[PDB]
Amino acid sequence: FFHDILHTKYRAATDVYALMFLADIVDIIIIIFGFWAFGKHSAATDIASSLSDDQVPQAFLFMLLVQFGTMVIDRALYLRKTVLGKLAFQVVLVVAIHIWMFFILPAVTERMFSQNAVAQLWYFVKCIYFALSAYQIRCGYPTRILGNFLTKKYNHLNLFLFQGFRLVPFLVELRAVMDWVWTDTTLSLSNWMCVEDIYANIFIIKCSRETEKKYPQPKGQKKKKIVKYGMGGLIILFLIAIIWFPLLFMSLIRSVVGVVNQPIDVTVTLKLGGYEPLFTMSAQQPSIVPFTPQAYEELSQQFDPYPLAMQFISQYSPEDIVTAQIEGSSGALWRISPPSRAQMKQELYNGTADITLRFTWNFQRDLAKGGTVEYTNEKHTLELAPNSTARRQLAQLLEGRPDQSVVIPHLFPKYIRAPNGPEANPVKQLQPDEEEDYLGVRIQLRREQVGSDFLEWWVIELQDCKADCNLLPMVIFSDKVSPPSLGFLAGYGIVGLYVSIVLVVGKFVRGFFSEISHSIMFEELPCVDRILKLCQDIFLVRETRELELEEELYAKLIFLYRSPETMIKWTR
Amino acid sequence: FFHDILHTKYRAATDVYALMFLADIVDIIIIIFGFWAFGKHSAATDIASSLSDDQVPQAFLFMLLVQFGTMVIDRALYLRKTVLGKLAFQVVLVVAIHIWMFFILPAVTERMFSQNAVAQLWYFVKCIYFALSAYQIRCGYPTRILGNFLTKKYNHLNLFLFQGFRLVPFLVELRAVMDWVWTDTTLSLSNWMCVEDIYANIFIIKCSRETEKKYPQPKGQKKKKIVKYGMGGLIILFLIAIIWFPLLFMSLIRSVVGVVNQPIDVTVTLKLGGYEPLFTMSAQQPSIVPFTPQAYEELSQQFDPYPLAMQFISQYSPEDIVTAQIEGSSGALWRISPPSRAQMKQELYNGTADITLRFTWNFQRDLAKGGTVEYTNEKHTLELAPNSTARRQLAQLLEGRPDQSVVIPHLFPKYIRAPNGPEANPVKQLQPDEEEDYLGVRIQLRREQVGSDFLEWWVIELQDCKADCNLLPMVIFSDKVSPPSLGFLAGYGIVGLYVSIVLVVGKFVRGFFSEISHSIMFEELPCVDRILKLCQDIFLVRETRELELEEELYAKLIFLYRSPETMIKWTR
Amino acid sequence: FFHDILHTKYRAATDVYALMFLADIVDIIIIIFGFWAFGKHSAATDIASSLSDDQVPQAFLFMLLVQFGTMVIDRALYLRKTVLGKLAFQVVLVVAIHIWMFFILPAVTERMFSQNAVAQLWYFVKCIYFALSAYQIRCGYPTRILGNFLTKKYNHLNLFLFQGFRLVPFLVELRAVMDWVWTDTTLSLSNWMCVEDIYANIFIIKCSRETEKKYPQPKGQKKKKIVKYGMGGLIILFLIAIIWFPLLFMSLIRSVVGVVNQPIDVTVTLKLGGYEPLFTMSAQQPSIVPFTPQAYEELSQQFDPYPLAMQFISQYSPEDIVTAQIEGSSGALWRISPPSRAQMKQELYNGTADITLRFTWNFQRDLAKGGTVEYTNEKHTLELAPNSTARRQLAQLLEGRPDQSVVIPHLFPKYIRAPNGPEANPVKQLQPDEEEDYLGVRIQLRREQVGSDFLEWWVIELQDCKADCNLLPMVIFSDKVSPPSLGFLAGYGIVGLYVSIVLVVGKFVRGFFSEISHSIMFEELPCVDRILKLCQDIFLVRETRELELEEELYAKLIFLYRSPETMIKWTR
Repeated sequence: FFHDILHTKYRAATDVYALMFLADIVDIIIIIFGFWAFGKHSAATDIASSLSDDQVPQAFLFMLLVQFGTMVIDRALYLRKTVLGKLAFQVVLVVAIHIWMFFILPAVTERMFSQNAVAQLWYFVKCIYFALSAYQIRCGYPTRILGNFLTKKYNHLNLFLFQGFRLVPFLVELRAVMDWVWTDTTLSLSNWMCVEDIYANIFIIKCSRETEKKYPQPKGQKKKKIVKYGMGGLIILFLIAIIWFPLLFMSLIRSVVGVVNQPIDVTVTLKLGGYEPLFTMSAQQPSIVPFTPQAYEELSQQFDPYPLAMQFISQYSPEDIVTAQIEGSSGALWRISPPSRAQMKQELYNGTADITLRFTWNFQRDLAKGGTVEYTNEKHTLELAPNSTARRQLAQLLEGRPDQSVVIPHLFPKYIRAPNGPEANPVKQLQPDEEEDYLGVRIQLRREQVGSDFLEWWVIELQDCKADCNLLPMVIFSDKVSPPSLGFLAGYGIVGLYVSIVLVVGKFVRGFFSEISHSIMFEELPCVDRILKLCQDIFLVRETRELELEEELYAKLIFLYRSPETMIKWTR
Repeated sequence: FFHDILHTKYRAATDVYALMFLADIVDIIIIIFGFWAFGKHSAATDIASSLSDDQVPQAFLFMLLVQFGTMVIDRALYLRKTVLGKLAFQVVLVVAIHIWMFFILPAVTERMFSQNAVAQLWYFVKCIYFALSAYQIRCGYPTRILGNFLTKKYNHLNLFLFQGFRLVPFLVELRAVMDWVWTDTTLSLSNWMCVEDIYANIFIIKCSRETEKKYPQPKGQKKKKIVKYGMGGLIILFLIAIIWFPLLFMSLIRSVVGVVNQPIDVTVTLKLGGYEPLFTMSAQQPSIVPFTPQAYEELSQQFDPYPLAMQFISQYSPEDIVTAQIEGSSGALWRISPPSRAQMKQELYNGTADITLRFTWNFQRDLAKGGTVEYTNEKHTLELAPNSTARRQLAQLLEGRPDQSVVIPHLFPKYIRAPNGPEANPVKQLQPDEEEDYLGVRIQLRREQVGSDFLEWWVIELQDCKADCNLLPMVIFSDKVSPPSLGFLAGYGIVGLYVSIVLVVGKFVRGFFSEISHSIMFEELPCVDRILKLCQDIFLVRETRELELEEELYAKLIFLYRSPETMIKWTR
Repeated sequence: FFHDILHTKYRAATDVYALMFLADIVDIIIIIFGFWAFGKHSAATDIASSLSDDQVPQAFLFMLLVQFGTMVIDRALYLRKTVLGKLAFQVVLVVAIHIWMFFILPAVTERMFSQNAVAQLWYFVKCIYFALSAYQIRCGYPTRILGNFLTKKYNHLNLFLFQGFRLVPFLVELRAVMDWVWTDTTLSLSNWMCVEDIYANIFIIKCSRETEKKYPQPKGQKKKKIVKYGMGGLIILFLIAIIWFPLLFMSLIRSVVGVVNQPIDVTVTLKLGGYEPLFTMSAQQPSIVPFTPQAYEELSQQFDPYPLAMQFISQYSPEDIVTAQIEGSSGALWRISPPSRAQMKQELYNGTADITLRFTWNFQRDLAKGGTVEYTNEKHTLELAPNSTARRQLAQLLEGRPDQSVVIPHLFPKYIRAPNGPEANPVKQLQPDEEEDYLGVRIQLRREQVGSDFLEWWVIELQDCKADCNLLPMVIFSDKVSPPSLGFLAGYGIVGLYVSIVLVVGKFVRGFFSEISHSIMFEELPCVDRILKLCQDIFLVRETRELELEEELYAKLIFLYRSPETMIKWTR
């Protein structure tokens, strides 16, 4: 609607712009005592804008319409422009430093912010930091705008007035800000800069010396020591050492994990030779029963006389142990073909080789909770000798007399470990005689009608079952799992610590002591400038003073910044 | 054949060698307008060989017979023999350094090349770099060979003639080459070297100062500034800053790796209590039908009135969604035991406890395309109350009247998510009343003659099925997968950035400004040598000039290299 | 018992303590010499204690009772105390620094040791290092204890007596120990310290110069060079370069990890359309038969005329290849429903669309041995055209005439690869005409009463089977697996090498040459102190000598340490 209204009338769209332009030109020109105010206003506007975007970034939160993000970008276009105006207003010749350094300190930020959000989000918290850095420059900038009025030399002097409080601010910015900033000063006079860069460093230290002299003289006392002042520096140092030492301690365990694993599914089979399996069963909820403290106490009472068993058991909490209450009636009909059933009967009776009887278990775990290996499994096998009693009795079951059964000794390992890895062995500490400690199993063949041929399925039970012969309770001890191992290979972990200690050493080693630089610097502050000058001549700095002489060619305004040094030199 | 021919005649194999040796001995004794040429020729030969190997390495490509690699190694043996071989000319006394010179700059390379190829290959591209480094030394070396003729001091002087162009070459080699090279000079006089090493650094800077003086004087102008020269340095600096800033921005590139996941297999079951499952079905191609844009539009129309549903749906492209057209006739015969069948009928009719009816789903995905979790699954359960209508009606189905059925309300969750993890929940945004929004299922028993009992299987259908009652369409929304997460733990990612910013800071911090060193250096170049000498005496360098005095003991030829400094000193 | 005895009598517990205390106060002051001996004894005790803990840590080995670890900690409490009293009552009244630097050099260690053990163990080997560092300080400390007697200045002087042997010891400690130690000296006079720190560095070099002068004068010869001395430095340098080239090259050190993979389980199915599968079989041990060298030779003879086949085969050792001897009688009864059976017969005969016949294979591997992908699989499908001979013949089998069969050409791919990834394709190099090279399969339906309808199962055999028609031998070539890939993404691996070369470069670059510092330092050693003093005045060091003047205010004992410098200055 509003867009349409602008479209509807030609006059509103145009002429107006021209008028505005005229105002900007003439106004900026006619506005005798002002433009300076306008520059301040423009700086204020920028700060406000930044806040809005900075405020906007923090404020919206969460995730915002994809289109909305585009609109903000469109909005950013606006910010870039406007500035375009005053850009060459202050601006470049009068103080290009404006649109200049300031101009750079935004384009980089804009690219990062779009990049930072990605699809993941959380960019803004990283992003928000960026806005603040821009803002700090702007606050300096707003005064900055009347640069010819502002006088670059004057701003530094005021901090000198600030002294120790002023000195702290200079320290806070640090080298990195200075290096970026030094370059802009370098950019105006790059060739000197390389020469210039050394001077700026020198100046900084000289400024530091003056600050010490200032508040120091009032502060200074002769043959006077204060315990409290010493303690704060020393207590902090001890804390810093602790953090360096503590941090290594802090991370040494920064890694860790531990959550209970219970197989979701416990699948067991009984299979004779290569014949279709006799029995299959898969237990799931609620047939997989976690140990209560009562179950744990009963298990502990059972194994109390045996320290090795108790040492094993004590590694597990009740929650780490389940009883899989395995139903003994096969879950599926026996699917054997008639010729193979006949072959099996014949092999059992008449075979001259062993026949293998295999009991398998396979425990499934939920990887969503942790761990890396979904299934852990193993098997127990028995070789049934030719003509053996159990073998003939098993064969006899096929004749279909319902009251008959066979006992297979040492078939069922009751206690099994389900570790993090894929091999789940019966627990030797609880079954130290191995297979001799496995339980006997009574096997029967069930047959229903039918009609002669009938459905068939196999039923197993523990030989010594009492209260619940339909169940074969398998006790499973599951080691806990963790999402991340952390260190992984030992060598890599060791190297990182060495890098931490080595890298650390290198950084610690690097600062060193600048005895040569210090001696020249130290004398001058205590030293008189003339004495320093006599001192000064041997070092290059006296030569630099000579370069001061070149100053004479240099333009006076640029000379003045150089001149400030002479005042500094006079102060020296 | 050729090998046999050499074997066949004794004379060709021998005497010849002796003659060759004699010739070699004499060639040294020729001795003038020859041996020097021979040294140059030998250097040429070496360069040629390298290229051949360098040419050979790049040229062969791909993977080459294992035996062929061995032959090349055998060939390398030949090269080594020739080198050290002729090494008795330069050599061990005269062109000592030159002699072994490349001696070191080859053995290290040979070990790496064999190591680099491994079984993976691609070693040569890494490998090829190595040959070039050897070659560069050789080009210097070939002139090098007449070392007594060559005069080490003279070669440095010519670069001085080169000046600014010459200066660039010196800069290009860098510190690392110099440190390795400095040592060889150090090796001849190691004790001085430690003293010597400082001098070489000093010399370099002195050489740099001369170069600046040279082309600089013609170049130099008074009170003259060129915008173009400044711009190139500054534009590059901005680009460098951007790369530093851009590179951090660029890294985000990593974050990315999306591809569609559709379960290959959709397996569902319906199971009453612990009884053999009534119904099982596994849908695979082409029963798993990806959404077309038409299907997506129809789904969008269905859920249009509901913003939360539409917000869910909009997260998926048609390719991310499938309809599993589940066949409602069980894929397997019911395998129950008649006794268990009798128990089930009795429990349904007469049981005083609830009985659970469970509908399960399990979606299999192809890990070869991406992702980490192959199966994602869940279940819906209903507790059928004792004496409830549905329970009695289900029991009635066992009597085998083919026209009968039972409806179980709220059994089939039509809309399910198949996320990256192992838990696949029905979509609440599309089914906000949860189980009340699941679909009713009509169940029938298909018992068939036989002959008593009749082969049995269960058939399910959606209660409100219209056009395709044989199908139960389950709509599955699969989140995309990516091969690599990248950052993994948040702390590690943050640390790397800090290291990048911290490490970066450290490197940036390290260069610093050498004000003390610069001041001494700066004065001398502008400064006259005598004035510098007066300046010179206080620093150790004047003392070094005094060491020059030791030169007198030192051998004159070794003295001359020292002497060059005096000429340099005179130049100073 | 013993604890009870102390409890039983009041007198033993008390009065005694008081007496001891009295003695200690009495012990400290009384005999001319005795306390100094006591300080030495206390230092000895500490060393002994350290050894015991150090001895104890190494000695116990393995893992020790959790309670036992607690007891040791309780023991450590004891160690801390004893000094508790001596902490300031021993007492380092004068050399307070005693309970100082020494006190610090233990608390950090104690925290680390507890942290180091964790639950993993192996902490002690890392832990043991810590004890030794404490011990070294203690040995210095024991003499240290009579600090007023000891004279800090005197200890440094003795090393001067040691000279070159003495010098080596100073070098060994390195910067890191000094920086920590410098601070303690700094702590007494921190403000000077910053000034002081430069002096200590200066002193070190001055000490080094004296050592060179000492043994050097006897050692020194004029115009004399020894080959052997040069060789050791140079040979070591070459070795160091090799280590950097060979040591740094020690990167590939992590490039290998594999053995043999044979599928534990080979599962195959034959399925017509969506009907219940006709045939399923899972082969496991010992039906999965690894190739012998005889089998490998026979396979090589079979494929000898074909270079591409032989190139494929040569990539595998016999151990990498198995024959899965697949039983051709289905492992399960056919579970189809009559109509599912009637529908199938009708579709085979009367259908107007194609019907799909699918042969699948799925190979299971043991991840515990290595690898990442447990199952690898694929399938071969044939579209049986309407009214085709094979389709009608298959339908005919359902009528139950036992002598009948159908041949399906090109159904069984004999040679299949089981690679590291999830897709297991038939080997094209051994079957270049693809499906035309797959083997024909003869299918039969087995069915027996009962006694119309009697159990059914399907039997397949290779069309051209001769000796073992019950088996369908599938030859499977499995690529080896390794536990760790290592490099992973190419860019990351390249960056590390660059960091290794770049990082390395940076460290190599960093040392540089200190020409300015060296020149001042070099002149003084050769230079006379007076001449040096004339030399000395221009540098800050002469100013430092002036600070020496402040010494006058400073306390004489603290002055003496400063005074030692003057003696050093006199030596200069």
